[PDB]
Amino acid sequence: GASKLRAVLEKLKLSRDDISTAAGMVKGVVDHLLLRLKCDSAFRGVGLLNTGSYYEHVKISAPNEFDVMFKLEVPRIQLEEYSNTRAYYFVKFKENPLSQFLEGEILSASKMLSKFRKIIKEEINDIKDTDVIMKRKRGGSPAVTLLISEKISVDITLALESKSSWPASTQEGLRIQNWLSAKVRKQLRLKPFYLVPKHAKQEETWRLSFSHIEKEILNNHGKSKTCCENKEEKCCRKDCLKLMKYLLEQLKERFKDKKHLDKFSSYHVKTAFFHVCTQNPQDSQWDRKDLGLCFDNCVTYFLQCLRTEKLENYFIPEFNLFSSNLIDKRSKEFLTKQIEYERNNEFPVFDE
Ligand SMILES: [Zn+2]
Repeated sequence: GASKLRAVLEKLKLSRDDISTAAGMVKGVVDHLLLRLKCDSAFRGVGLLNTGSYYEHVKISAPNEFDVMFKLEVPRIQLEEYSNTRAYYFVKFKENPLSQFLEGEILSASKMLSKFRKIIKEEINDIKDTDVIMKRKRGGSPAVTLLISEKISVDITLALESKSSWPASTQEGLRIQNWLSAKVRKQLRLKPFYLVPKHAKQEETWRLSFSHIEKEILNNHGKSKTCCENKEEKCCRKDCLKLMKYLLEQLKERFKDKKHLDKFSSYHVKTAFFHVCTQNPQDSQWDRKDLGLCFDNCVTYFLQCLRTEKLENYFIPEFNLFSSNLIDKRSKEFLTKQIEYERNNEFPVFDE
């Protein structure tokens, strides 16, 4: 019930101070690293892009794991879609500071990746108890991992910043008109977009990223401009997204040996949550006193995506995150059985 869920949220608060304290450490090493690249290197126009769970105020676990994005302003970019993927692109340019990594017209992800990796190893040795370590490449993003005081892992993604208007594959995405309004949609789509190096599954492809927009929505999320700015307009949208993330995290924990749920990530949960916000656009559909109902809305929609094997990227609707090419049918059916069981029994995974 809604009291069991409120107890989970209270338990998650006990971890607030360790996450924020660790975020202070990350920021200290990141600003130091950033000012070496910024001063003099092949990545001079670099800048910090403050995105990810922590900056969205929905990081509720893993105080030793942070994702950080560096952005790189580039001269005007021309894109070329990789086959019919809708999310993966080759980068071209319409005498620029990236000429080093070009191969003909195409900007080489793996070459730029490789210099970035080396340039940071070189500047890291000069930084107090911080090292570079290699996790699974995952297509090139995260591009490099830092280990701060040999305790905190910081995954750092290099992202190109394009101030051009969004690619065609986003035209029907970001369907926030009935929720956040058409005015907000136009305003958000005048913002830049980002490209992160990412194998599409041998190629030099990049994938669109809209983390800065996901942060904007999450921190300005009501139909009312004053949603969550006073006690009469405290909604439970964020509490539901935190509970969805914690649900998945706790389920993955119960399979740490075989790791059957390894392919599922909080990005999947976050994408499904944005679709529910679109489907339930009124702030009264997220009254704090209806927490148990809104959480059920989030869980059944997430079950529906697993059963239909369809979870469309919130910005690129033809990019299906749950297609069998990415997540096999068997993993989705296994996660469906667990979540179904938990939903029908008032979430015994949350019992103390
Ligand atoms: Zn709110």
